Amino acid sequence: CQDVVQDVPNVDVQMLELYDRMSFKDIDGGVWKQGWNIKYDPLKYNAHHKLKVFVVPHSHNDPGWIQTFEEYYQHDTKHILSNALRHLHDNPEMKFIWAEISYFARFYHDLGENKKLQMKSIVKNGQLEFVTGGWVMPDEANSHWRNVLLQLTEGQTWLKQFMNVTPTASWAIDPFGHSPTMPYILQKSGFKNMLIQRTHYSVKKELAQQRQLEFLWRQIWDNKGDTALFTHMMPFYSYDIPHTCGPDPKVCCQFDFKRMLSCPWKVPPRTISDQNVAARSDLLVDQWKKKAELYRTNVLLIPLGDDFRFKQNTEWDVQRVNYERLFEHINSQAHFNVQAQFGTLQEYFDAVHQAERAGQAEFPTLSGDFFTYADRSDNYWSGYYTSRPYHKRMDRVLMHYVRAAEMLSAWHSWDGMARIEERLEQARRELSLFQHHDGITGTAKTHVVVDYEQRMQEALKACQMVMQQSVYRLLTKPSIYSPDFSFSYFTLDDSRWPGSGVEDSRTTIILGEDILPSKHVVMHNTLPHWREQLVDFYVSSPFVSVTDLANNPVEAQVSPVWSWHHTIHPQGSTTKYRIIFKARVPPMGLATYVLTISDSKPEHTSYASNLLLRKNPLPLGQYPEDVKFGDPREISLRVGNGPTLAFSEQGLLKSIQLTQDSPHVPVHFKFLKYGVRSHGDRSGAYLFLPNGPASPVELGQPVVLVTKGKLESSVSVGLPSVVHQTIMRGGAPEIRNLVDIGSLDNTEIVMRLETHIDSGDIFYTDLNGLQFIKRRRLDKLPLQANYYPIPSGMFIEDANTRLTLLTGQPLGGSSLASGELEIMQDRRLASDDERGLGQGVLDNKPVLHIYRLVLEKVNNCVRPSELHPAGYLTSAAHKASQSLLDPLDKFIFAENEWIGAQGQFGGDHPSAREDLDVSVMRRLTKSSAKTQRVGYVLHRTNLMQCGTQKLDVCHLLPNVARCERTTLTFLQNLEHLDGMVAPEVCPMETAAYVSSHS
Ligand SMILES: OC[C@@H]1[C@@H](O)[C@H](O)[C@@H](O)c2nc(CCCc3ccccc3)cn21
Ligand SMILES: [Zn+2]
Ligand SMILES: [Zn+2]
Repeated sequence: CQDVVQDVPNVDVQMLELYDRMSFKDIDGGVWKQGWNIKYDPLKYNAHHKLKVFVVPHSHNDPGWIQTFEEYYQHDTKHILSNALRHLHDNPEMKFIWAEISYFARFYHDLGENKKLQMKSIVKNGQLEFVTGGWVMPDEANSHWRNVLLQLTEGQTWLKQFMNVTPTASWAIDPFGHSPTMPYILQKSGFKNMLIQRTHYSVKKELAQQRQLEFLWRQIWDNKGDTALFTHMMPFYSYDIPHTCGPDPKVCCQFDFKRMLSCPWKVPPRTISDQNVAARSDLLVDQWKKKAELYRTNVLLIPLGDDFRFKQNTEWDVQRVNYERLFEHINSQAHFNVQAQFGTLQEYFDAVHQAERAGQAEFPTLSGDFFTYADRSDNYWSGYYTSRPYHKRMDRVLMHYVRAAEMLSAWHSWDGMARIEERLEQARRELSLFQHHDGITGTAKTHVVVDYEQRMQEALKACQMVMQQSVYRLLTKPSIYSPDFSFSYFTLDDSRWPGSGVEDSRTTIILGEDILPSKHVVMHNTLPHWREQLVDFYVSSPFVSVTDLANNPVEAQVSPVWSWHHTIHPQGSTTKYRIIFKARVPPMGLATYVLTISDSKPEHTSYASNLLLRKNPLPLGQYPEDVKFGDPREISLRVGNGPTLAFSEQGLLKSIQLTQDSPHVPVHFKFLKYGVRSHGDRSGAYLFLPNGPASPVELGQPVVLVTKGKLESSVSVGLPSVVHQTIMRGGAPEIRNLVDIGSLDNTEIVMRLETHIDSGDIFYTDLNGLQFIKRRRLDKLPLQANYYPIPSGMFIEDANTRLTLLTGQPLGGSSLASGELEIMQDRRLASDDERGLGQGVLDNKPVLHIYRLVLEKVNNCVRPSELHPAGYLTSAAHKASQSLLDPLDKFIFAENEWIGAQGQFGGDHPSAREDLDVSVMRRLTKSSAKTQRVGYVLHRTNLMQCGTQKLDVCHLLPNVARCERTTLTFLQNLEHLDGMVAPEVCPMETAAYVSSHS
């Protein structure tokens, strides 16, 4: 294993380092507005050194944006694919690339066998080439690496299964900035090459000047370079035809033959004839040779396409016939020294690697990311890190439910009548669809966001049905287990989605001596280690005690059920209560507990006090402790031996103390607002264009609720637009915000932490929940350029102290000053930001955001070199993130009686090292397969050293006949394991295994 802390990689281009050196001057470069007038020596080219030009036809198909997936399919995409099948069949030299497998699968399944075989023939002869082959072309900012892998696996499994092809070249022309998470997954998925487009205009110029637009993209911690993937960055403003032939879009637009739609430079395309072909070819080859000066080989990529292009058969004809006339002329005239032809992406990369093998070029190394993206001036695309934050949170919930459902159902082979495979396939595809760069980003029209939401709701329900069937099977004696595959044996209880304040939907367990004295509940732990977590349930009485199925008492706490109403005041339930207790659940396992009613106060159940700080002072039915009242004031709570927390008069954190003999370190939560410019460019779904720094929110004298208990305590307050809550369970606290931005038009609400940590200009954000990247705040860039994706975490630190904020949802954030962290909560925007959506963001809905807040001492931790581009979490911050993203699942038994009930599953499962995760467990075979196969993805993170059994997934199921190390998609074997034992994986490595069983 490489060390990833002490060694700093030696790369030609390190993007944080380059960012420090770059001026970011926004100079008019001429016809290439954001570059310079390209010059080439024409005697560069001769019969022995010709330019080789691949013209690569394509059609950018958004799986939802202005229209829904199905709308686009019926209106556009089905015609594009019908015409591709017809035109490529009929024209053997014509080529086409396709990226979105969601659309291709939707099309292919609707064809007759003859059309299906026609399609196979134009894929096998290489006319139609799949690029990437994901379900979508995913967002790279907000997306979790697990969901990027899921949608890649879903697309590539479809291609392998139905087309017998696995792409090794990736095409990502539209995501709004690019993440090194992509090459990481792609290079561990058998890829050899990738292509990106949307990078800062200043970055394109800088790399172009050094011919560093092709580079070996390695991870920021990779010393050796084994993660390196060859990457082609396109040089110009767009993927459209005016911005892909060469530097002058007025010229390139004349070779978009569909525009004879028109050219905004006001020179239309001309039909190619014997009369003008010499002149037209001279214009075009001049553009090609200028573009070729920016790259190191004599092999040139010329994409030919745009949004939903190649829809009409007359577009196919007008593009094909005019380019054939150009190629015929150019190829036959020696003076050009060009060979031009329709090609695919793989053909381009194959030719580039031939030129490299033959010493014609060596490529530079690069580490870093391409956030935050700007397409022009100060138009930074940090808005979509936050846009439609309800659906951004829903992504993380469904992420976990798909993992839980695949893992719980993987333990057994299921009869086809259970429809397990059908529900999981639906769940994977709706979650995969939402990874789209107009899904999770929140950049689609109102009705399309509604479609994504309804699809993810159906996916959640499918997961619940699979999970409850699986739990019933795993915990019922096989001698009794006699399933009805349509029955609800359990209902799921989730206290964090949607959240009781968003939707009052949690079921109450109704107990009573006559009606039903006791209720079985079951916790699932998807993580491969022993876990204790407080869990809660709604119960109809406060007189409830908890036992395991062995009748061992379990210490519990009962709290009232509070909700908040309209200024903003709490109300207690007189009819339902929260029972809280510590579930202990095996690795990848289940634990059964029992809730029982009694006459009076149980022996092992404590009751919380309830202080309502307010100026002019509530029943709680049977709740044994009366609500106490007071005037606003400073309060201080400790739970267990964990941190002591001081809160302001207004119910917001002001200080944390770690241990009894620790200093009270200050940490001030504060809600500010950003506004929208009245003059010049407007913030919208994409762009963050603040009219200056944020100004404090008008807090007033808000009602403050303090709940104090042995196991769990809480401070809630009803601030305008936010119900803010700090929850203490005896480690790092949990923050919940119920955010209702209401009708505050042209507002972005931000949550800031003000510390005295001596961070300076340094801060750390994660990429795709996989790695933490060093950020430097740059005063030479505007505020919106210092905003980065916060997909799972952010942190600041000096020599002694670190504060880490973990998120249950991707949001935008920064450290705009020494010892600050800030993260945006919601944004309501009356204006369009001129990126084609043609609406503002006025469809806000109440969302419950969740966080863990981890103040630590790091002076005794091995931190990486001051030069290292990476950061690493501590064990505590990492476990806190795991608590947010993969909590214990809760199941309530539906019926009165459970004959066969067992207490535990997975008691014998290995409790793997804290830094290892079974990211994926998925059974790969149906019941009708002679040999059962199960795929595992294992991820080992890297935790900071500050001062467990071996997990072999090959042997997790019995009767292992074979084990393979595979690509992350499970689609190819990389290493036969003779000992059928999985070698363990290095820090910051992700590996996949497929185990066979006889
Ligand atoms: O800008 C980003 C979005 C992105 O969200 C989509 O996923 C991507 O496919 C896309 N295509 C366009 C075309 C430009 C709009 C237009 C077209 C003619 C006239 C006026 C405006 C915009 N976008
Ligand atoms: Zn797009
Ligand atoms: Zn083998």
